[PDB]
Amino acid sequence: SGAIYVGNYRVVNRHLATHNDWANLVWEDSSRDLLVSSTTAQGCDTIARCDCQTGVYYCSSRRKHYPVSFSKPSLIFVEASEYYPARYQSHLMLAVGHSEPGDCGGILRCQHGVVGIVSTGGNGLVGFADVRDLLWLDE
Ligand SMILES: NC(=O)[C@H]1CCCN(C(=O)[C@@H]2CCNc3[nH]ncc32)C1
Ligand SMILES: [Zn+2]
Repeated sequence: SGAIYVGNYRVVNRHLATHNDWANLVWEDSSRDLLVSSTTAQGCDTIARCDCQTGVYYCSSRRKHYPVSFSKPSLIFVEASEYYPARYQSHLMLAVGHSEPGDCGGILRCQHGVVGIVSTGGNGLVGFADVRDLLWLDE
């Protein structure tokens, strides 16, 4: 679990969105595994606006942060799960690292701010849904 709170928005993995998230829906994209809902309380996370390929992510299944090198956002094949059929997930970045189901939502950060959130795992890889292209999150 985990979310990004920036301005009047809450960013979460679409497969983990709640009833309240869907009742206050702003934007969702099944191909990216992202959903943004509106909030009443103001958020203070900073979104990175960059092309960094190194950062640190929080891994809840180890209660640790790990430094990683990660790929640029791209369409990557993701195995079928109970939430989606087998498909290409877009705007996904992979790194070598630990990620098990409950790790989704863990933030990936570089020196400039929030880069994205954990969205996939398995086979010793961790995939992060990028949020750096969502320029409207700040306006
Ligand atoms: N974005 C998606 O389609 C994800 C939907 C939930 C299931 N997915 C996974 O990869 C999980 C997530 C955490 N890591 C992990 N390690 N082994 C399996 C898994 C795919
Ligand atoms: Zn950066």
